[PDB]
Amino acid sequence: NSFDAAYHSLCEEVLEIGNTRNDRTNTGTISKFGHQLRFDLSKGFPLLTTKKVSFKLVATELLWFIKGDTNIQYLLKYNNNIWNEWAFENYIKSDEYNGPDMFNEQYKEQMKQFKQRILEDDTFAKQFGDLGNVYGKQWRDWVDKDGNHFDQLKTVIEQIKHNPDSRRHIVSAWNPTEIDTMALPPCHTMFQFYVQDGKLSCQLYQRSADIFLGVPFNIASYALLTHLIAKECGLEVGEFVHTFGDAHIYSNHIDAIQTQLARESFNPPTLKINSDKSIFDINYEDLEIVDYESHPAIKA
Amino acid sequence: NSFDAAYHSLCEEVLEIGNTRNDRTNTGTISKFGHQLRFDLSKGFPLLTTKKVSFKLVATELLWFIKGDTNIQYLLKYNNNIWNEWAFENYIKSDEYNGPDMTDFGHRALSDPEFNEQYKEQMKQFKQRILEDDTFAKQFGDLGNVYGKQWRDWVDKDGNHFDQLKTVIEQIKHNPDSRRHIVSAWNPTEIDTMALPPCHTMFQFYVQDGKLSCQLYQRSADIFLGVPFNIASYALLTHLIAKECGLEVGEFVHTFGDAHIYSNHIDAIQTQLARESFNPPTLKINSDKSIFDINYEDLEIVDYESHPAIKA
Ligand SMILES: O=c1ccn([C@H]2C[C@H](O)[C@@H](COP(=O)(O)O)O2)c(=O)[nH]1
Ligand SMILES: O=c1ccn([C@H]2C[C@H](O)[C@@H](COP(=O)(O)O)O2)c(=O)[nH]1
Repeated sequence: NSFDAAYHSLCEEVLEIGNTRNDRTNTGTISKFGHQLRFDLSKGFPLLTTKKVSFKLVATELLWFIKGDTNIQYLLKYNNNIWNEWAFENYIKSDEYNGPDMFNEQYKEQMKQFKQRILEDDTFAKQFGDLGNVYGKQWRDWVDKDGNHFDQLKTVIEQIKHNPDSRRHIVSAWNPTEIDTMALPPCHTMFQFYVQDGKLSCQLYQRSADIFLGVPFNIASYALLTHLIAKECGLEVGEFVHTFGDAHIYSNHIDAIQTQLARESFNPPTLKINSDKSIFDINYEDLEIVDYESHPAIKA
Repeated sequence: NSFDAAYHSLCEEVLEIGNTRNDRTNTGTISKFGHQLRFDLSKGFPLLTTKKVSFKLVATELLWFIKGDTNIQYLLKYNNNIWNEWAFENYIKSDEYNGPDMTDFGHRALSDPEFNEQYKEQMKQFKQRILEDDTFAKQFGDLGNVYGKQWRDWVDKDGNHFDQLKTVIEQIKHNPDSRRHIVSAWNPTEIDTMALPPCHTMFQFYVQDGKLSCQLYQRSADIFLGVPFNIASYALLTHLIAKECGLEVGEFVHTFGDAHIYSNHIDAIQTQLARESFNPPTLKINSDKSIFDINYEDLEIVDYESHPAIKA
């Protein structure tokens, strides 16, 4: 299938022509700079079949960004943990955390009890569960000097609806004045929407991509985004175009990738949004992945 | 050659599978959305050869951007007229313009060939006076609608300034391997008011093996008029930073959102596509100064042979 094939190409290319380099994580990567993939969303939803990718995690995180929630309770409600450490690293400093300094036994335990309290205590949730360092902010809430809030996402839905032909369907997630502070500054620096023959397309620019762990996930995020915008502007879906800067496979992943590349695909699933509510009122329950079949998951 | 080949393919592809659409200017284009071109800078410097491109215009614009000069007197010394319209318009509104009402000209200059004589006549003096009277230049040479602003001077809520260019040059020096070498021109809080929202929304540097690469995301591209110029800016920009950072050049990677040939350029493209290439030129930079202190004189393009210019 074309989606898997696209990604298999990228994997293959990086293995063949990539350059061996050190990285900030001291893991080492084999890497290529600049690369472009395409995905026809008319051929279904591009959730990889040669390795399980979790629609729940992807859809939950993305709706979490688009709702402009910065509070990890919503994520925990669905058992999405992705952003747990980021918030834990705040909990551990304060006049609340009364456990060991932040062995693998203890942390693992201590993560649990934290998670516990964010769910069960509402007001402890508001307390620590609200990290603010995310995409969800950059999209819906960007500040100018004079304290005005801009909302890139609303604006582009209105400009797509009433001036489709424009070439300024841009959403940036890169604030130059917020980088040096940033926990982990964005990998998805900005994206662009395009409209032709009633079809919407999206190109993303990812400055930095972990091919084994991140791409598959992100591909799914940006495919789902398109679909959402598309539906909200009453359009059909076109392509997602995925542009990379540093596309890298970590050295601890070569085998994991090798195993993957030796697997044959299944047909891709399809996606249903079962509602006519504004996509900012859309809940995870309103999304449906039909006949998703994948080979099981691979491990680091 | 590989550079012309790359540019040709783009045209070639757009012409074939691009889609008829209407645009903001009501000119109509044929457009593809999503494309990526590479240019190996070790092979030479990518001034197109199937059509003459003015290194002078390219380099003087770029040096002007990166130096943070807001004043077009500089541009005019090199016969760079890229920004002469905005400047005439302000002037001819001011009360110390004592020539004929040049009110909303252009449509009106094409229209009326007695006026066009007065128009060309007045532009010639404005231009001459910008060059000859520094006073007059200070007071009428000076804009704000610029890429250099965002590269060099991005201000936050509290009035701290962030100079991206200089920050990445440092970060390249101290942390080549970082995947965070980013310079952005897209300030969403300002997009709704400004004259011409940047087409070059952002770019990224990369270091491998003593070599600096650069990828440009261009959200919009006039394949015919702008791209040949744009290729050479970013190529020059790759050299300049590589030199400030004590590195050699690798590749220019060029990504596009809306790559379009405007409807009235098909004719021009067709002629160009029919021509054959010369070996590309090379770029020497003849100075050991900071790139912010470097002058157009210090640049040298060597062995540029190309077919004649075209226009539309
Ligand atoms: O959505 C994401 C987020 C992160 N990463 C990867 C890219 C890098 O491996 C790492 C971020 O590190 P820097 O590029 O910031 O060093 O995580 C992704 O691939 N996708
Ligand atoms: O460096 C540049 C500057 C402008 N343009 C072209 C692209 C568009 O045709 C037009 C900009 O108009 P919008 O893309 O904003 O509609 O100018 C370029 O190709 N390159």
